[PDB]
Amino acid sequence: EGRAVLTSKTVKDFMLQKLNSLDIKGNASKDPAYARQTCEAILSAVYSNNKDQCCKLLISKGVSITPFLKEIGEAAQNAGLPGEIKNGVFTPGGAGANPFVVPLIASASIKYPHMFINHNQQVSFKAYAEKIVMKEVTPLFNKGTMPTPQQFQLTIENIANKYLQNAS
Repeated sequence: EGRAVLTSKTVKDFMLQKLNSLDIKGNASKDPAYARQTCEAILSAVYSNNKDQCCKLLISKGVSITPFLKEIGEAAQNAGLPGEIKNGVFTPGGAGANPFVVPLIASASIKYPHMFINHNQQVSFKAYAEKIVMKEVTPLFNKGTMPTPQQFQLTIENIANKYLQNAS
């Protein structure tokens, strides 16, 4: 939106405008690498968010997310983003912190010092930021055989949620 208050989703709003004006697909249209590197890394973001979200509470139980990472690596293998594997475990190739949210959040970290001041706010900012791109990134998952962010996130979350509970 546009206003001298931008409250109720401020960055989220500017992040939303960026999200739309970032034209994740538009870049995928001009950049056949962008379309492919940010098509697997988006779901690799959920993959990592899964290892971030699941491991977050898991580091509290003293569990082992590696076996869970093995599961998101499945989705990360079946989704089309492979490239790493170890003791009976696999890791997705382009697995980072969301190539769409990185600069999206980088701009908002540069733009919104106030909202990004807290060490956990810019980290949480990218969490709902990888959720909006799913409205812009989903179309890159239309060409080929890629899973949707929500279909893949749930299947991933399903392993985060599986390791999430575990007696607790």
